[PDB]
Amino acid sequence: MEFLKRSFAPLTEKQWQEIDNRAREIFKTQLYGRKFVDVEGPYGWEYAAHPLGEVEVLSDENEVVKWGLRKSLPLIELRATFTLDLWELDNLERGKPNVDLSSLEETVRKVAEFEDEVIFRGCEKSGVKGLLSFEERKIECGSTPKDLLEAIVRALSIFSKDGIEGPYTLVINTDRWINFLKEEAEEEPLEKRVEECLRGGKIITTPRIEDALVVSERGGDFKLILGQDLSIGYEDREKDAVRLFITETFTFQVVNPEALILLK
Amino acid sequence: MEFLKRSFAPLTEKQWQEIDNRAREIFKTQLYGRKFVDVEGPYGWEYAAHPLGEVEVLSDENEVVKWGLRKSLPLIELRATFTLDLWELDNLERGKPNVDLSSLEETVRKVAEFEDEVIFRGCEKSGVKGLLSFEERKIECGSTPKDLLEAIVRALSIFSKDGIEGPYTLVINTDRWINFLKEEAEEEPLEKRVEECLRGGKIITTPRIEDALVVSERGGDFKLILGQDLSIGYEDREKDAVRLFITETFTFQVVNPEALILLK
Amino acid sequence: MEFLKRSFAPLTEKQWQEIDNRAREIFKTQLYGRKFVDVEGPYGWEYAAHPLGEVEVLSDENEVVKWGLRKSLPLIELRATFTLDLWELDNLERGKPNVDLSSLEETVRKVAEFEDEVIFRGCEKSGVKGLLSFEERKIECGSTPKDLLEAIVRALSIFSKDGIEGPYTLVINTDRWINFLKEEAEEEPLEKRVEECLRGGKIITTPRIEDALVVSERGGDFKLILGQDLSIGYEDREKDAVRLFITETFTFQVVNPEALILLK
Ligand SMILES: Cc1cc2nc3c(=O)[nH]c(=O)nc-3n(C[C@H](O)[C@H](O)[C@H](O)CO)c2cc1C
Ligand SMILES: Cc1cc2nc3c(=O)[nH]c(=O)nc-3n(C[C@H](O)[C@H](O)[C@H](O)CO)c2cc1C
Ligand SMILES: Cc1cc2nc3c(=O)[nH]c(=O)nc-3n(C[C@H](O)[C@H](O)[C@H](O)CO)c2cc1C
Repeated sequence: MEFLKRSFAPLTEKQWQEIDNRAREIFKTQLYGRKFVDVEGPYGWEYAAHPLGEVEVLSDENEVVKWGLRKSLPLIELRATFTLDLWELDNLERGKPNVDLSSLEETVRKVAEFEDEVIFRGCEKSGVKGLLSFEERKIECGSTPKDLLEAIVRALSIFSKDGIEGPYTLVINTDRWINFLKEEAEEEPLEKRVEECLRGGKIITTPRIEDALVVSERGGDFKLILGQDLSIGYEDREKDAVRLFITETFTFQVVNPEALILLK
Repeated sequence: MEFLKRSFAPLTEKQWQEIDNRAREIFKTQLYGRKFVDVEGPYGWEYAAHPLGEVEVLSDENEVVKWGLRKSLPLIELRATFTLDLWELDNLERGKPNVDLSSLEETVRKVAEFEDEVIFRGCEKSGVKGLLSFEERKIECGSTPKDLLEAIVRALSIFSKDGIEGPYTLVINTDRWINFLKEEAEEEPLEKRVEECLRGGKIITTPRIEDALVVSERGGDFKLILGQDLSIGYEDREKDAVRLFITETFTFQVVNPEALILLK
Repeated sequence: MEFLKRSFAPLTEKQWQEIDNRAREIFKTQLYGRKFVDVEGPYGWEYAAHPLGEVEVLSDENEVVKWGLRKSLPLIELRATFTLDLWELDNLERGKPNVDLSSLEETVRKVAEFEDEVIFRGCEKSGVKGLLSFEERKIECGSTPKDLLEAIVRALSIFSKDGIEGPYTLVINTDRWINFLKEEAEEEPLEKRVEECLRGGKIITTPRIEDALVVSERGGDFKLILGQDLSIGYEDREKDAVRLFITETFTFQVVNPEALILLK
């Protein structure tokens, strides 16, 4: 990846390695949608559009020759910059085991939020439709713990009326999960009963949404298309510090809307 | 270890062996912090200081040549003495299976308390900071059994917002644990639910502290540095008895303060 | 030595080589104490302290457990900077045999003076004691040439009363040596008689001190401890020039005060 001008910065190999590790650790836990969507492999730094498979007609009816144009989806590219101090970084050679890296962490969290927003709610300038837009698959629920089990039992019938099958997963909000744990008039652990009502599924808690949803996980319904993964490069020097950046290129699509149900 | 003048005392091999075994047994159960800290290997009887990796400037701004001094941590050495009676020790050769060794046991307990005090609360003359000093990672709790589960669930989110992961452990006071067992309005064993709320963690009870704390156990955050381990040597003879001693050399350090949380 | 960022400066190999040679030449003649002290080998860029071998007690007398701290000496680190012009340096490629390098020479002389000052007179903030501090080994002398021979003959007896032996060396001030040469009422070369009064010793003249001293040279009494030797590195660029620096890390110690005598 020579377009990242890494050999022109005044650092050493050990000073690059720790910067890589610290960012990898946080990304792994803070990316949420990659826990249950599919990923299509990288194409390269030159890929530009993804085809849809249709034609739009632009001529009259009395013509002898008729014509139209093909359709596609364009990709999104992003960039974000930060700065670091040099004397502090140079204590690693004298033997300090812990150095200060707060700006990197704040920038990483901002990028993760931006990425999750598009998957959950979509983008209008690009023509992307998000998971919460499909408003004809919503069913009601209740407050007491048994209403959750009743709702799950009712949802599996709607799943089975079509041909949909496979492992099932629940995605829920953390405050509501805490309230469900707090309010237990019946004496039985909630997690065991919930995991048994699904045929051995699993539960994911997150602060991104407000209510709950249920999805199927056989494979092939939600896809994320990548051109280049997340990377770090070099920009310039500011007489006491250095300036660096983060970048990426992607798009998203939903194929079969039959594998998703919304609660409340 | 020739600096321990063991060959000049009037004893036999069997009389040395039982003295070693009795002390090993008690140390194993009474040292508490070694259950969850890391240990860096021995360096020797001549090691004196551990480096930190910084410079302190001591000159003016208009100088042509500028200079400073490096920084480090000094080690601690201790010694404690006791006495034993000779006719009583000589019945082992006639065939007695149980002899009287109470002074050794009392001294061992005193040494163990001194060692744990520095880890939990620090030393000021040497420049050591202890686990209870970090006062910006404390959260509130309650009296009823369900408040404990709520607090644990809230703590794991703070852990996951950073990159911290791994097995988790709870350290609690024994009287409070007994009260929690006694007050069970809900009908379910507390230990199973507590061990399941953590993803398969464990619980440690101790009389050293007053409240509870939660720690991560991936490895590399709390370290104890040793020069020489615990040993026994010979001093002199007092016309009816013998005099012996115990000694050691050590220091302690905390690297990443992100893996620790304090309750109440 | 990657902590010296030499690969990021805009120079060539020939332009580095001559800069190295010119500094080596001057250091060799201008470092004076290395002519008669001992040198302990390099340890590295991370070494921080040198042990002394003692304990200081900090507890009371009625305690059951007693403790103290170990002792050591900290190292000294220095840094000094200068600047050079680029068009002038570029004539070496066209074929000029002599280029202008005056700033480097002035800086080198300043560093040499700073180094010799600590050996001859010590430093108070660090706890170093210098050769002229030991004030109980001083004997009187005279002005005429024969008084020097009388003083040397008297000094060798004090040396032999202890067990000290080996080659002997004289260190003297240059103006006083010139006056001794000028005032020769007796007709015999002074150097031959002086070198014969010692059992084949040698003479060193220097502008650092005021009076003379006599030392033994069997080996093992005065030691200089080094972490990193003298080196050159790169800092930045100033739109017409480049900026560079010099650095080092050391300490000094006197072991046996019986091998030294002071005159007048
Ligand atoms: C003893 C000393 C050591 C220094 N070490 C470094 C260093 O490792 N990295 C750095 O960027 N600046 C360092 N500086 C600051 C840098 O040299 C400063 O900008 C001027 O060059 C000091 O004259 C150091 C300054 C001093 C006095
Ligand atoms: C029968 C007898 C056996 C003894 N055995 C021992 C012994 O094994 N070890 C010991 O320290 N003293 C022993 N003593 C005490 C010791 O001998 C005492 O100080 C005097 O030497 C007794 O005259 C013994 C005394 C007696 C009378
Ligand atoms: C004929 C000529 C040769 C030059 N050669 C050099 C050179 O070798 N190194 C340098 O630093 N500047 C050199 N300069 C100066 C440098 O080019 C100047 O800053 C401007 O670029 C001149 O337009 C040269 C200028 C001239 C006119």
